[PDB]
Amino acid sequence: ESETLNPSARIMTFYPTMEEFRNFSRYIAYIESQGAHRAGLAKVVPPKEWKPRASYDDIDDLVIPAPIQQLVTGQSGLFTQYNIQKKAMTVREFRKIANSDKYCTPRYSEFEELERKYWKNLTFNPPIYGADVNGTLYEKHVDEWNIGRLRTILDLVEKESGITIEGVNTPYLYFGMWKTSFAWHTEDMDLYSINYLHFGEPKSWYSVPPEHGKRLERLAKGFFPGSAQSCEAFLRHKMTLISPLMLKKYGIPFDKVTQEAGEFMITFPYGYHAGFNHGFNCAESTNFATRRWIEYGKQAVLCSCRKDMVKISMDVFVRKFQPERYKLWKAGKDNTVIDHTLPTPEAAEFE
Ligand SMILES: COCC(=O)Nc1ccc(O)c(-c2cc(C(=O)O)ccn2)c1
Ligand SMILES: [Mn+2]
Ligand SMILES: [Zn+2]
Repeated sequence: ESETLNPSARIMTFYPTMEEFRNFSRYIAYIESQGAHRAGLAKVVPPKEWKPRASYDDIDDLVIPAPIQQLVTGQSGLFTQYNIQKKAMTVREFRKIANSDKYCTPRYSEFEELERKYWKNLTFNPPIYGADVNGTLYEKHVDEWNIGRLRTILDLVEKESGITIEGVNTPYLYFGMWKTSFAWHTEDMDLYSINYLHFGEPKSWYSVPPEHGKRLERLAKGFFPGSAQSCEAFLRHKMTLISPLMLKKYGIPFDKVTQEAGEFMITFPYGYHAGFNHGFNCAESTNFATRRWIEYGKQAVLCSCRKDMVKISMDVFVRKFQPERYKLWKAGKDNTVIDHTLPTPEAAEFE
């Protein structure tokens, strides 16, 4: 059944009606019944009727406490990105820098032109990414796809333990400018993520199907043996950029998609993604889960070289949703193998 859904594992795009759109978990379950998860990435375009905020003309005073200057080093489609923390600044200050002649978007015809220019000039004139800003731009009453309160089973973390993990069970805002990037990664604990582009120039994405994720890891370990020996999951450092031409060259399947203002991106468990911003923009994002994620969570290989890293206790999820397996899991004998093609069980509604 599942094997025959989206057998190309291409990035799918969905256009829900407002009735479909009102229930978040249900629609995620729906797109999985359509095999969307196999791509590792899906676009969801909300009804034109819908808006999370009436106006963004009131945010110029919003502070970006830790802007990041992105210094990229490398050649031949392989790069390492170093973060240089800069002093706090306001959205208006950032926009000014972003739109200045030094940092603004280059002129171009088709997207393929801008893409070529990104991968040619990535290491020159390091931009500033106003990333990881704690907050939401959703109005308090918006009940559909509210990144602040999505109500998935990831809520069980805070519920059981009181722990908040910034950007994971709370929202992050990202203010981008041209040539700012996010390196190849999956989410913390191999969770889902949701990304909403509030406004501005587009954000382009690359994705590797979860069922081919290990091949990407193998390639990465080969190009960075030093990093691979120092850490069991060095891609979680989110410093590694790899061009689509390199991926092609080594037979890693991947897809590309460009996200525009007003559009959602969903990433799926163990879906590697990377990309860049076209120009000044603003994205909001957080992580979430489904019953399917639990096994990914149990098997996630985490960064072994930093103490700062995100780790969620799987115990409560296994007790509540896999009680028959808890003793086996705790005794280290749970050898369940993940089928990346299966949809989450909540999808059984749509079969
Ligand atoms: C050192 O690098 C920090 C980083 O990339 N953090 C991070 C951690 C998890 C993520 O899901 C994203 C992220 C960022 C973007 C984006 O910048 O828009 C798109 C998709 N994912 C970014
Ligand atoms: Mn991500
Ligand atoms: Zn590490």
